[PDB]
Amino acid sequence: HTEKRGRIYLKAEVTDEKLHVTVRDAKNLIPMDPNGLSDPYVKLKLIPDPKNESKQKTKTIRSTLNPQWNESFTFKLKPSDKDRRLSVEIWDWDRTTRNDFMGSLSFGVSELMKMPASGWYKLLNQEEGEYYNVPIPEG
Ligand SMILES: [Ca+2]
Ligand SMILES: [Ca+2]
Repeated sequence: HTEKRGRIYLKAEVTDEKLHVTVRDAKNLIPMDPNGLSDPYVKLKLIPDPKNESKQKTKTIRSTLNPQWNESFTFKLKPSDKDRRLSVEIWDWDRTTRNDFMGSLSFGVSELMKMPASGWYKLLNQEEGEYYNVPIPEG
């Protein structure tokens, strides 16, 4: 169900004291719906975020194993924000059965404040997607 064959294109770069994040698209996804395709929406949050007001989501794609979102946001928080973790979840919206989770990713904010994390990324599991950072070349 969680297949680490899919790759998600995430970019987080700090410019003018604003964290300009970008979610371009993903490729090599697995069939998650009865349609034989996937229809995921990306949620970008700065954890811990229990009230999920930092968590911003994009809209779902029709039906494609290569969903393209092309969203970009700008969220900076007071200096304590560097201690947070930028966790991005990939959930498929299903009214038929259940939301299909294939994977997620996370970036260290202290890392992003010193260097912009921009490129492809591998699908991490739920435990990993809140902690680890593993950027993938894919090019
Ligand atoms: Ca599904
Ligand atoms: Ca779906």
